[PDB]
Amino acid sequence: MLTIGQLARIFEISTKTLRHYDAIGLFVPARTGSDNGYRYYQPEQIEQLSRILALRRLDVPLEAIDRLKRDGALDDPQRLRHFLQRHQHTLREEISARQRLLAELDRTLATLAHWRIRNMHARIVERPAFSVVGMEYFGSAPGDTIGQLWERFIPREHEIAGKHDPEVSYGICAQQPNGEFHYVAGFEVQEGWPVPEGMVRFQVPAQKYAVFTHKGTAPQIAESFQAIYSHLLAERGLEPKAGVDFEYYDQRFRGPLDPNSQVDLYIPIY
Amino acid sequence: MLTIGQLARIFEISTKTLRHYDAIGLFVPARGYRYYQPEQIEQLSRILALRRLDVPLEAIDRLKRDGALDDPQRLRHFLQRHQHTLREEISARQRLLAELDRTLATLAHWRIRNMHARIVERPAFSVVGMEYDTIGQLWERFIPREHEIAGKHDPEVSYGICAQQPNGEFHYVAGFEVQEGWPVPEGMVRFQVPAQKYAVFTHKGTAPQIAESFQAIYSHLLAERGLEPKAGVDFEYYDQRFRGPLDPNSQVDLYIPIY
Amino acid sequence: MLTIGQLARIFEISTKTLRHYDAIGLFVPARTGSDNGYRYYQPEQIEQLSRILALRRLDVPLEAIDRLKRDGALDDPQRLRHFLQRHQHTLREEISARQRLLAELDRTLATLAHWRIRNMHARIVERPAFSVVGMEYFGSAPGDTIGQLWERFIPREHEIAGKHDPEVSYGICAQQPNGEFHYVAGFEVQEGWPVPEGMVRFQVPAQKYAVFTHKGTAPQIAESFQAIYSHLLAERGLEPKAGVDFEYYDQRFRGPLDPNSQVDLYIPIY
Amino acid sequence: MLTIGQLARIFEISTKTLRHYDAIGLFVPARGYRYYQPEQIEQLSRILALRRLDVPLEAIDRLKRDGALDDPQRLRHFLQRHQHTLREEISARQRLLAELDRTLATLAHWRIRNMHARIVERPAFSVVGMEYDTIGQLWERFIPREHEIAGKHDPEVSYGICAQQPNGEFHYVAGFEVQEGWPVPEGMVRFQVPAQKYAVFTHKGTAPQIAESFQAIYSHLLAERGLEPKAGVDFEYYDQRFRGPLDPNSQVDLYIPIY
Repeated sequence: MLTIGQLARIFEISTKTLRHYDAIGLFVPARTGSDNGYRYYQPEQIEQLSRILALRRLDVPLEAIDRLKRDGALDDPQRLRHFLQRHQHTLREEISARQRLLAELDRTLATLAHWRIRNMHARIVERPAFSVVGMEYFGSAPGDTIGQLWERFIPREHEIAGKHDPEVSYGICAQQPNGEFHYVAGFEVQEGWPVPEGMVRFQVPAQKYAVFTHKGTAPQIAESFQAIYSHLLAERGLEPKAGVDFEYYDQRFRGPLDPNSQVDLYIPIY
Repeated sequence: MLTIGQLARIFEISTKTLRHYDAIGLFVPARGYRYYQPEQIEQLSRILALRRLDVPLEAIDRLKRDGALDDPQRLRHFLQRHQHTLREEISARQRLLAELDRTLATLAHWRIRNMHARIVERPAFSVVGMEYDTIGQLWERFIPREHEIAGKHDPEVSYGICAQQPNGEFHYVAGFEVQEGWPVPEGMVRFQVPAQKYAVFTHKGTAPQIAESFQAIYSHLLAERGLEPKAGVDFEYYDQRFRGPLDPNSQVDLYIPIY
Repeated sequence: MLTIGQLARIFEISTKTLRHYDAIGLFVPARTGSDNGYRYYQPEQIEQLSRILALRRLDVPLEAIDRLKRDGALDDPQRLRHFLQRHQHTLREEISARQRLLAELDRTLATLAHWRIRNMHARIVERPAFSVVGMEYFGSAPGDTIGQLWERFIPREHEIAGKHDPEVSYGICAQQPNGEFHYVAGFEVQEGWPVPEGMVRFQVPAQKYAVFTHKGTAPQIAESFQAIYSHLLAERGLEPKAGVDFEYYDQRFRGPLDPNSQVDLYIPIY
Repeated sequence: MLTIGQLARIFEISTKTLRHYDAIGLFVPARGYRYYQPEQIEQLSRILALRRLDVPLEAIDRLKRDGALDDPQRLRHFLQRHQHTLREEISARQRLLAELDRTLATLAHWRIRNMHARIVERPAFSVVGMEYDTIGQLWERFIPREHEIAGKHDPEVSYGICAQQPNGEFHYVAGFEVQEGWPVPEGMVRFQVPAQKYAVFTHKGTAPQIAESFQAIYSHLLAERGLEPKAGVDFEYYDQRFRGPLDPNSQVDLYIPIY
């Protein structure tokens, strides 16, 4: 024979959560304090109660519990199991609707993408050869990428002297003679200044450009490269010249992972 | 130029779902006839896959020319602020489902524990039915043939008879206890069940589960009551409390021979 | 004390599946028939075995089982639970990879769609008014659609007399004066023949058409209607005229749900 | 005009993954020097999302100009012949997971059943520690302060003390059994545990589970051994067998006062 205190100890509840139940008539003790309040619980009530405080863990309304125990389904192992299979069935169908509504979210996650990437503004721009000074990337260097280079660069943003435009930053995509991906983040510089250490100097040659205004993120760049080289050029009517392409970050760029930013894409054309 | 029905013929839209939006301001013909325009329809296709996830008619109404009615950039992270919401709305269910899958744990024992053994003596008797890879079909085929057996003693009571052949081999017979001397239909057979004293356990539930009660009976249930299992002719016993091999709310008396 | 027969009875196995185990040394009886083969099992072996024939239900190799019981993890409730949580963890991560590879299947399920629907051939066609005879649909009739009308029509395909072309079938999309969706499946007929019962007669007026060659299914039609009215017209450079549009089924149509079929889409233009 | 590296710079492709395809025939420059072309790249983008689901290099090789290398119609039903395959490859796991979730059922009882009570008498003793919404943090804060307590009798043994206040209220103290007379650090307190005869149950597992053993002990475990529960000072007992409040492979002696 047990008390409200040790019962709350083995169920980890407030002793008034039981008084909460005691007054409801939901979990009444097997004995009354008919005078000075000696309230005593029987050790069989433990599982009669343990089922309640595991049905509550299913968000079953505490009032929905009591109506089961008035019809008797709460002290019946057969009737309780039936209800619990129904509530089980409703849960997985709540999952089913939502599992089928995210297959429907990733199917519009490629329909949002293909509206901009088609409805994309472009203009033709020609430029003479210029000089970009900064640090470089290697498509084979273990443990590095575009987010990593622009991470360790921007602290050294001030070092470049002779900047041609402080608000304009370049991300160049050329190669080594082995076709390796030679990336350089840097600034257009006036031609007569010291190259810092350990920074490099890349000469972008004179090229004719198709300038596409990206709207999105830096990981959204590689796939917008695809549409341009794969299909958007022949659409627009122009031809890919082999040379040096680069992204063009501007005042209108407000973060690598901010989708409301923009990036200009300079691809060589004829 | 598109007319009010022509805005409806494109897809599965009612003629009033538009004037539904007119008084609101969610979408209005540009200019008592009313007019319609070319990419005024992208304004309505995005809404669809948004209403195909039940965005409120008022949620959109701000979401319109606040931005982004038109910016396809804010609605890409927005949509993953809703792939976020939904996939956690799912994950919530999983632990609920998982913890139910484990609340379904204690179910077996509150039943098995509350499974008492009644001791029953049955004089020898004879049952005719079908004899034997799966005992499931053995019932599937026999239940329609069930009115070919004459002289039934109680037609509601079928017997799932498991004989203990000495090899041992599985002998199983499903039939009805019948007065002797009646004829046996071809493809049926008359099994004679010897007189035995049984331990009778009422199993509550489902035909593939009853193996559970069997292991419970033979591991510890018989021991707890002092009874000694006896190799012989056990049988499953069915009556009005049997409502299918898959209904968790039906009862099957298991008849276990003892000494 | 039990035997191989009743043990197989309570586990629903072949009696040689136990002999299979008996020879392996995996489930040896607690006693030998040291002479005439009296093989006897103890009732405690039931759960010692019940764990095996529930681990087999997890496709755990029967040889992987035995090596657990040589190291002792099979008769230990603590060590078995640890292994079972690891195998649990691997299962959900098998789910995780595949649950994440179908969000990746429904994301390309809109990228496959937007290649054709952009790379879509079209030509301009002008036609005088003709007559189509068949049965009609109603966008408000309870329990009906395009699959249902073409279902109950094709059996009555022979009844139409005066056919202009037996291989060509039309699916018309006009209204009632209330903007309701008035669909008619039918055939182009020579103008002087009896209208069957209960079939109707729709006069398609003289119109200028943008003819788009659908590739897909009948449910793939409504969304190809979208791209045309929504964006593909201004792309192509022409204007939507209000009137009567229809699908055009041909020799090159090989089934409503056969994706390798084609359908010509006639939309009124200027 | 695109060069061999230029076919690689577009995406995350090695300079040899192409010549990988050259000898095969899966993709070859039209005419070490070799040449490249404009929608020869769609021929390679579809492959990606096909290799992003690991289609065999030889499966594709037929799938190419057999059809459909180019027909975007066969590869839409094909892809759902693989949404089919994968979503059943998942569903298979679920029943395995679900039936494991229910194989995890019988786990509790094979443990609880095999939980014996040792009867232990402890002369009165004193423990100093921290006193008390959640007893989880009560340990989280105290474990670093654990070397401020001087005069420890055994430093590996911590005590989770639950006093039975008459109201009743939750009194809980987490500390170390210490020789009396040493000083008590501020924000700690010295609890005196009376002399009691205990029933000691070794619990195998995890701090949020131990409520399980508590209900098992107080519902039927104490009865089965004739012992009478006694309101008093119970305490959880930790030692080298305790490896965290979430590790299912650690042991916690529960100390239950009896008559």
